Amino acid sequence: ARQSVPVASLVAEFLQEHGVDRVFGLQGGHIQPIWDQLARRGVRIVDVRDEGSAVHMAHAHTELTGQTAVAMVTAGPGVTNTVTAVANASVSRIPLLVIGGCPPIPQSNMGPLQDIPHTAILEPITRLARTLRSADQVLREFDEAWARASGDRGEPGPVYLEIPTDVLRRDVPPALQMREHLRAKPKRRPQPHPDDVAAVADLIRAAEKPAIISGRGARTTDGTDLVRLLDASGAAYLDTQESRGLVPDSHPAAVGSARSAVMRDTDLLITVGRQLDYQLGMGSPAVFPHAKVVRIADTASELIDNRRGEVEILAEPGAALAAIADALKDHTPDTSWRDELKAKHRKRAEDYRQALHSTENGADGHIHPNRIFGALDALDGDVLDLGETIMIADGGDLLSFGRLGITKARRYLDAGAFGCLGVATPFAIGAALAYPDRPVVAVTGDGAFGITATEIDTAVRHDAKIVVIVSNNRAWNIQRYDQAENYGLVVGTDLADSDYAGVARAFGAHGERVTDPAELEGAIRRALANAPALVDVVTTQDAASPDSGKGLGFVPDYQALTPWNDAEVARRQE
Amino acid sequence: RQSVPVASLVAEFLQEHGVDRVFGLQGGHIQPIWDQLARRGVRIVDVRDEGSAVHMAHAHTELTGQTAVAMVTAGPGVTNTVTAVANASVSRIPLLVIGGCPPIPQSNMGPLQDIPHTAILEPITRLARTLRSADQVLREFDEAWARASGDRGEPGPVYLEIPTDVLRRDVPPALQMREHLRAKPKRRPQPHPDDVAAVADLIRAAEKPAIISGRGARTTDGTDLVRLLDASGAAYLDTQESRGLVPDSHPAAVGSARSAVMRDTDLLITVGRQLDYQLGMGSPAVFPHAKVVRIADTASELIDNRRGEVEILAEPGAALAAIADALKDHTPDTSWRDELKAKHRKRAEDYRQALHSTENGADGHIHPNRIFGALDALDGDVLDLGETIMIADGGDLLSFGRLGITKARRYLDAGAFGCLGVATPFAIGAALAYPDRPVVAVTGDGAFGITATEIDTAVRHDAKIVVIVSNNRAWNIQRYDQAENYGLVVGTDLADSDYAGVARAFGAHGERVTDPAELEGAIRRALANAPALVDVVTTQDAASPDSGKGLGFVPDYQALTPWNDAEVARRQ
Amino acid sequence: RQSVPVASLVAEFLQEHGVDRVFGLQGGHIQPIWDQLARRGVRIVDVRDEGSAVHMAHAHTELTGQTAVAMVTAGPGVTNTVTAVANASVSRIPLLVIGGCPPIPQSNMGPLQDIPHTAILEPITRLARTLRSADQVLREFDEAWARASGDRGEPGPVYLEIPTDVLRRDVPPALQMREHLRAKPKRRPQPHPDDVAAVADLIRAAEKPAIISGRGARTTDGTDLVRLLDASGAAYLDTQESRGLVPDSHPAAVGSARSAVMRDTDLLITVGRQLDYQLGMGSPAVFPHAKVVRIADTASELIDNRRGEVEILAEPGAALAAIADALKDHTPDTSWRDELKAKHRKRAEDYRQALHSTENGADGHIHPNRIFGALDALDGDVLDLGETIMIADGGDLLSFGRLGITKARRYLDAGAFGCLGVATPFAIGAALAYPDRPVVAVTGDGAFGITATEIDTAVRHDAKIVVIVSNNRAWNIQRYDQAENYGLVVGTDLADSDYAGVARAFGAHGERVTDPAELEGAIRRALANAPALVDVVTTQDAASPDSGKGLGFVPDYQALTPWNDAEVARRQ
Ligand SMILES: CC(C)(O)C(=O)SCCNC(=O)CCNC(=O)[C@H](O)C(C)(C)COP(=O)(O)OP(=O)(O)OC[C@H]1O[C@@H](n2cnc3c(N)ncnc32)[C@H](O)[C@@H]1OP(=O)(O)O
Ligand SMILES: CC(C)(O)C(=O)SCCNC(=O)CCNC(=O)[C@H](O)C(C)(C)COP(=O)(O)OP(=O)(O)OC[C@H]1O[C@@H](n2cnc3c(N)ncnc32)[C@H](O)[C@@H]1OP(=O)(O)O
Ligand SMILES: CC(C)(O)C(=O)SCCNC(=O)CCNC(=O)[C@H](O)C(C)(C)COP(=O)(O)OP(=O)(O)OC[C@H]1O[C@@H](n2cnc3c(N)ncnc32)[C@H](O)[C@@H]1OP(=O)(O)O
Ligand SMILES: Cc1ncc(Cc2csc(CCOP(=O)(O)OP(=O)(O)O)c2C)c(N)n1
Ligand SMILES: Cc1ncc(Cc2csc(CCOP(=O)(O)OP(=O)(O)O)c2C)c(N)n1
Ligand SMILES: Cc1ncc(Cc2csc(CCOP(=O)(O)OP(=O)(O)O)c2C)c(N)n1
Ligand SMILES: [Mg+2]
Ligand SMILES: [Mg+2]
Ligand SMILES: [Mg+2]
Ligand SMILES: [Mg+2]
Ligand SMILES: [Mg+2]
Repeated sequence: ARQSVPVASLVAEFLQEHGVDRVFGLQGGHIQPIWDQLARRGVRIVDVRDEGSAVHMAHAHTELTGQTAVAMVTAGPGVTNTVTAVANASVSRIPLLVIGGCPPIPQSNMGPLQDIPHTAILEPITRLARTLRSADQVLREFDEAWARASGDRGEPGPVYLEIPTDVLRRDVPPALQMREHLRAKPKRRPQPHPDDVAAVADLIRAAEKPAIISGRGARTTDGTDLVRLLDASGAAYLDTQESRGLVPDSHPAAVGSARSAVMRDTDLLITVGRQLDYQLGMGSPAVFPHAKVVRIADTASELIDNRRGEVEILAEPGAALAAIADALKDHTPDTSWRDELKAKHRKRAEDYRQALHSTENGADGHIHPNRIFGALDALDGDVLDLGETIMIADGGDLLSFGRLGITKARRYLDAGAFGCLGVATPFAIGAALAYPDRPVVAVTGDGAFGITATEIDTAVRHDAKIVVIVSNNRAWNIQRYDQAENYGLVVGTDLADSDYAGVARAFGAHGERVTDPAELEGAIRRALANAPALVDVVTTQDAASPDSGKGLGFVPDYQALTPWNDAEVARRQE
Repeated sequence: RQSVPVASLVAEFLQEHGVDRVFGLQGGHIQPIWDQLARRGVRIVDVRDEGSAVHMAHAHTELTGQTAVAMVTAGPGVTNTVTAVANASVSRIPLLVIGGCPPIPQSNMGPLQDIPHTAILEPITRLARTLRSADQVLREFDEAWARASGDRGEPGPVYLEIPTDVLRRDVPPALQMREHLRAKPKRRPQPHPDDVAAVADLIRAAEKPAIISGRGARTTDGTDLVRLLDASGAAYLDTQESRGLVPDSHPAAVGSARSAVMRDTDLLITVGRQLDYQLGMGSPAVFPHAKVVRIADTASELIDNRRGEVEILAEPGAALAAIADALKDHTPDTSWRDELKAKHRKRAEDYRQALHSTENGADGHIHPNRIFGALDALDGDVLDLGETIMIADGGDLLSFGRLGITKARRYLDAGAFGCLGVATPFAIGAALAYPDRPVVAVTGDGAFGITATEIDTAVRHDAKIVVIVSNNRAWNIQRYDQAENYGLVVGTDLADSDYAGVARAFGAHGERVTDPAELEGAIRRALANAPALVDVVTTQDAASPDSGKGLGFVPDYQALTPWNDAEVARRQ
Repeated sequence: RQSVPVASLVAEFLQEHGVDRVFGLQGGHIQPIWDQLARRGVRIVDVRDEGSAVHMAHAHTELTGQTAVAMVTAGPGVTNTVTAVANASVSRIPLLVIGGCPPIPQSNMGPLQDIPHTAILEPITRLARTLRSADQVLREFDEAWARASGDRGEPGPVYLEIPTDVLRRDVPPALQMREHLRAKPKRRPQPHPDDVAAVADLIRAAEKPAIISGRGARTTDGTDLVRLLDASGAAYLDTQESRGLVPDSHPAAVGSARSAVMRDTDLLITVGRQLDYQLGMGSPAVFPHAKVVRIADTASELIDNRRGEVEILAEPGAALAAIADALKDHTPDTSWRDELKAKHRKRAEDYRQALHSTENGADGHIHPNRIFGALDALDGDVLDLGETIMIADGGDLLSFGRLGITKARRYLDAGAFGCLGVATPFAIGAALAYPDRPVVAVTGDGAFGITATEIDTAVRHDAKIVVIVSNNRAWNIQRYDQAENYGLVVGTDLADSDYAGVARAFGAHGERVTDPAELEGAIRRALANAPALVDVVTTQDAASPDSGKGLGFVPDYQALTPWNDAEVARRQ
């Protein structure tokens, strides 16, 4: 038998009933009424140093667990501190709820403390951004916003709700507190149409070099239906930064070191929960010169962008993949192309991984960042199980080296399609609190690190067992290198030889500096035994990542990378 | 003139408009402009977080009156500015943010960092545009610069972004017009004599006139304001945004009598000041006896919440001088002002003296007021507070700072927006603007963690700042609201962090203080070795004035409980 | 493929996507596209007011299921569409508006008609963009077309504009991709069997199940809906947007029992229908006994106001069929449905009979119900109402129309938006879509004055419409609220205008009727001579159902007084 209670109590209850067991945030007066109620219900409060980091932690939680996560921030600068992290979640299509404080209704437009247009600022990068002015309707609005965060009436992504403090304190009569709005809801499961399933299976049977490229929507599955389709199709398989870990490394389809060869030669590109954005050359005929196109997703955000499918399936991707696998029951696939790529991939990836253990110092006498990945690979099955480890990468050159150097991980997170520097520490904290049994390892550039370094404090106060490894090359180095190479003028891209280990120790974390690459395995072993911990690696400026070599820093007219841009320029003059 | 890329013409526009430094953080989308600024000899002050670059621009413009410039790359570079842009918008500070953005051919296709920057910033800018016509970029820059001053709006931040393909396009020489490149003077609208006369009539009829200053008054040197105070007999209050205009010894300057002035004035004259929550919305509940007059060069300081019986829209100096002239032959009645001044002398002097001996709290740690006591004791020894730029930031620390900082050439703080983390970026902007003297920033530990890594910026660019941290291991004004009013403290504690160690890790001088008697020495050594941080282990057992008045509770009608109580009584 | 201008490629995209007509009003900014459509043989239906062109597109898409297209020039051409765009957005109707806009070089310089079209339309469109990259225009068109269907949003209007310099730019052939030119099928997401089973379980447990249809059900042919009604024993209500799916004689069809069904159902099943104000917000105050199930192909008809114990997101036909199949072996309990059906037969038959003899009001003029009586009497004589598209518009006239129009192949009206003036533009779109039969639009005089000049469009394009005007010299539902509830009638009277004369002035057949016995003859002659208008001099002494229920008062919680009273009781 419900009673009359304040909006603030109902909001705390809505969240807990929807399966929220933690709220990331930073306290202010505008949200204290909710903050208090969450604590009294036993919801864990993870309080941070910068509200942006709380939204990064929510992001990591939802991406890893599939549970929509929640950040709570006060009016004015509390909300404006979230915009980068909200934009990043919007770009990556991650369900999350930001609850903001805002001034009481009587003072609207009168210059109360922190009256800025939060909803107008956030509308462009949210699925919903509202001020809730009717106490009796707050539960309803919460439940509808939660559904919109999952993608209802839009596509998956962040939502924003704010409740004027006078409304937070208003009582709601029990008759208006409806169980259907309080209760957790299951995810939607739209199913494929059998005609579209049949049509894709026909394209696969007629293709000689089918390739699957996965993304976000595939990563919401466990990968088993994806594997069933790979087996039934003979397709080669590429993942992206947002879809690592779905297919065993030894699978005959898994050809991660043959990215260019797959895109150049596939006659049937099958996207699974994946945008054809700049990360896949806009799906341009310039980059996929032979490919017919099929798109499978539970959101048209991964069906209609840049290329249209000969067939497009809007359905739960696991169901779609299983249905197509079933339709290929009596198909004997032609695997010769996939198998030739897999034979070459085995050698290229094994040679690359082996060479990580002995990469030479640069001309400045400092460690090559590849040695960090070499050291991690050497510790695998000794003091950590990389196969159970959540790996995070962030920075410029460091991030690009990380994409090749991180091959075994239960899960991978990074700067995202948005190129959001500073996610490493907040992501590692969200990851470690989600999965408390194993250290989380975040490898970051020094530039990226300076943005969220003070969250080391959060890791210590909340006991998040993270290991942060900093590639300390005294520079925004991928940028420094573009300046030097293409302008003959390096200016405002140098940083200093800062003591990041000392910063970590100043906030009560374990910290150590490494200048000798032979010390790396030991330093990372000690960091793992004493997490939360930072290893500050003095790295070379004389090292170009693959992203560096390919003009990422230059921003060409048509494509993110020079080679792809050159192919696009040729395509325009046919 | 020759044919040159948009990127060159932008660098030239800035330098010709008097820009000698740009704050920012490099990315590929803005490198073409970045390069051209460096080749022209414009100083690039590169930061650790783009938000801090916009804070630095803000401090430069507020102190110098010269519109300042931040430059950031596409996507997260622009989104990292939103708090600092909002803070400048709230404070009405002219500044230009130049963002990178993707090339035109890739619009809406998911290129790297294609988010709607202009839609995000439109609500908190005077202008937010994407510049797609190479030949018109110069024009757009000049018009945006005028709008940052308040043209077609009110003073505040503007945002311009140039797709990278447009940055690289040549402009023919005939389209590069001198009138858009050249620096422009500020506007100087003059008062109408009938409005001046009508204000002088109101002053002659008033027994207890009071002047409250703000942003617009602070754009003057104070001399015209002092002339009107002399001619009117008015009491004088400033606000956080208008400190240092009137000598402390002036018979009108009654800074410890804020409540008595608002309760009893029969003529409130606002000078370039909003009647926002900082002045009780100008409500009759807070000014129960006051007729109202408003003077400003922007209706943002004329129409908000209370209307003037007279409103003057003019350059405020000219308006103040004209009213002073019109009070030729008036003998002002100063008895109320003088009675407040006598009480003020006692109250302010006893308060400042007590700063040198404030007891430790019950937890055995330093009362933050001892930091202001130590700074007062060093005045005329190792620093001239009268020439010093002082910055305050935090919760309880900020409220204590408002009373403890009484001599400063200039004062900056969290602003009407309550923007925590401004201390370090403001101190850097201030120090590079005025390189002759250390700048002193006093901050809460909570606020400091937001922008602490900008200590690195201060060291790399040799900004002579001294940061003093009130390290009370807490968001303490919030922790205190929780404990007092909910009996539940949760998620407002921090730790006993080594902020001296953080500062030393970034190559700054650093010292920790636990004994209040060590403060003078530590501050002396910090001043001699700037950039420097003093980490003061402070008490949680200390309630600021803001704490005692319910700032943390957020009442229905007013920011503070006493004002809210008065508003509830007015409403029935 | 060859190199061709953007303007040609746009014309080709439209024709390939199945567009055989474009509604609009010519201007210089869109002439390049206008010309190319005509050269390709796409019919141009030019109108008197751009709003009407978008109304015509709306009616075309709602009736045919083919996305329709309006094209308007820059500035006032685009701003004239805003009501019709809002109406399509509220009703969730796919349509494309193509606006002109100024060339890129002149952006922000005050060129002719540079207003922010995309900012004005963003809040009421699924997409609103300015297309600045010639090679990407085709792609943008195809993606916008998909978003109009509901992709990345929900069904509704999209807006695209192309600066005139871009319209004139060539696209190389390699960039003209077949996949963007070609027509696309509608999406067909399928139900999950566990959700289908869980709905069938709820139906088996229910004693008084009721199905209420809307937009999404009306995109089907009704056969799957009738299968579920047969298998479930459910009562059936439609709404204005879902008429004609279930034969009137079906044992479930209880259209005169709306209140009894909502009061007593223990299982409300919405089929492609919002629980907006038209269904009492789905409030427990209006459905006090109902569990809720929601079925739709868009969460716009699943999450609003009430959540389902089950929600099915799927093509509604497939969902209905699957649930019918799952009710294999169920014997439904029809006693409640049958008791409503027996009462419905009497009430609806007595009501329809009474339409032929309704008395004149106290002012001696025709009761508008006689118009529906006359149409009923001509059925099977000079027109087949069962094949006729019927349109209603106005205040009291619209409410009388909801009861008086019982046979129509299809029905359109003012919509949930209450958009007065749709009658004539809807009738024109309907008539050009279905050229074999006259379309009959019944309208208030108030509503008609908004779009009356589109009679000219009907004549110039030979749309066989018959417009019947309820000429009560008033905005009468409003005049009646004023008189009853304020004792002051002011600014709601119109005059005894000659609407027949207006119609004849634009070359249409026209007749005025003052004697109710003349209605059958006048409507016969109008049908034989379409396009035609019948101007009926109607009473002000006639309260519609909407009038009696306080629609005009706007209560706090619900659109109607009785529902509002029930909501107030629920709230205490
Ligand atoms: C513009 C600026 C600088 O101001 C910014 O803001 S940048 C923002 C921060 N940076 C980012 O967010 C990065 C954005 N860029 C990208 O995400 C990528 O450049 C891309 C998605 C556009 C392209 O990535 P790739 O498709 O090239 O994928 P990678 O995983 O990086 O693969 C690189 C190469 O290594 C190869 N490879 C991968 N795993 C390997 C393995 N295990 N062993 C050996 N080789 C391996 C791979 O095949 C490929 O070689 P190739 O076939 O093209 O020759
Ligand atoms: C809501 C939350 C907590 O989540 C937030 O986000 S808060 C954001 C962070 N904080 C802020 O941004 C501050 C916001 N508040 C304010 O700016 C102020 O509370 C106020 C402007 C609204 C009110 O300030 P006052 O008018 O009280 O001004 P102060 O300079 O603080 O003076 C306080 C008292 O000390 C007095 N005083 C000033 N200088 C003195 C002196 N030198 N010696 C002695 N007394 C002195 C002054 O007269 C007054 O006493 P009284 O007259 O009312 O009795
Ligand atoms: C693009 C499209 C078609 O789709 C649209 O939407 S157009 C929208 C509807 N039309 C408009 O709103 C008109 C917009 N255009 C204009 O306003 C004008 O074209 C203009 C302002 C841009 C240019 O006007 P002018 O400066 O040429 O001024 P007018 O008063 O029209 O003068 C025309 C000529 O007559 C002359 N003139 C004026 N008064 C006269 C007099 N009394 N006797 C003799 N000659 C006279 C005048 O000097 C001038 O000749 P000249 O010196 O250029 O040779
Ligand atoms: C918030 C923001 N501002 C700028 C940029 C632009 C950028 C992308 S990569 C990069 C250099 C990163 O340096 P780091 O030290 O982390 O890595 P390394 O190259 O190994 O030295 C910058 C400045 C982005 N994406 N985000
Ligand atoms: C970005 C932002 N997030 C939250 C808040 C809300 C707030 C206002 S005051 C306060 C406490 C500040 O603690 P600090 O340690 O600096 O000061 P002290 O009381 O002396 O211990 C908070 C959290 C604001 N204004 N801005
Ligand atoms: C564009 C617009 N402006 C006002 C209104 C408000 C309204 C709703 S009903 C009504 C009266 C309609 O008078 P009409 O003469 O057509 O009907 P009748 O009652 O039979 O005499 C008005 C003015 C609406 N909905 N739309
Ligand atoms: Mg930030
Ligand atoms: Mg939005
Ligand atoms: Mg670096
Ligand atoms: Mg503190
Ligand atoms: Mg009427």
